[PDB]
Amino acid sequence: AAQTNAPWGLARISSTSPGTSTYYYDESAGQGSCVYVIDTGIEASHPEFEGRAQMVKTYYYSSRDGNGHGTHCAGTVGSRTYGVAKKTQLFGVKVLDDNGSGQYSTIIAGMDFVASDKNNRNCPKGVVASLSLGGGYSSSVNSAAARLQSSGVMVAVAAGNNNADARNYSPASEPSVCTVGASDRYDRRSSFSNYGSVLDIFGPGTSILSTWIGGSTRSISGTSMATPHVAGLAAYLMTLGKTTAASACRYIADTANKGDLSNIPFGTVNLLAYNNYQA
Ligand SMILES: [Ca+2]
Repeated sequence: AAQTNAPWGLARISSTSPGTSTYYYDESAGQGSCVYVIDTGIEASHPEFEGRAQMVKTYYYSSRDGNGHGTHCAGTVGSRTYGVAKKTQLFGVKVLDDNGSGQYSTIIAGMDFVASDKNNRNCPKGVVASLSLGGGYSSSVNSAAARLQSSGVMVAVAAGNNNADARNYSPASEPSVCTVGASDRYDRRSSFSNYGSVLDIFGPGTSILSTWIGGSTRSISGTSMATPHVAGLAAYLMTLGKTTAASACRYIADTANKGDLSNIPFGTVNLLAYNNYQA
């Protein structure tokens, strides 16, 4: 299935080269998979979600996304126009307030929530969680991400936007989850993207068009934007069978475009998420 004039990041994920604008993907499109977006929430009413999104948890006075960030990330995972996995089910977990902030204790509670909550959902092809958030190193935050992964969820987390080694950030520094750096449309490491040994993969992160609150759309940049490309990719590959929650990060690394990114520091993987779809 070809989507013409797709956002550059979608086109990139199904291409052996930069500079194209059509996204190619198997029509199964993540059907039967689920992706949790642990963030500021998701505007489920957005026409782009087609009824496939819903809020399942909040730690605040509302489950509404009053920020937009969570809605944008969810759109990159699974919206009809802006999403990687256009038929996945999206579950919003609001651990961040409308200012985009959240206490680590609330974020941890949200991760443990997902590990249990998946047992209340129908996800026969598998379960993914996208965590476009982070802060300074915390063993407790890392451990929560590790538990979520251990429980049978493909956990994708943002490397961070500090142009620094991600070893000093959490959950980025957790070895057992999939830590995602950001690239731009010219295959350069995004200027803000963290790097380091803890990174597992890069995805499109600069100038990413997706859904926004109030039924709108906008382009923003961050490792927050790269992460949902990888989460959506995992969901897509899981419905194809190709991989499982426990092996998806390795599989994505195995099958990535290799050595094609510029300004990757010595010691950081040079791997760009790729669906290996042959139309
Ligand atoms: Ca790792």
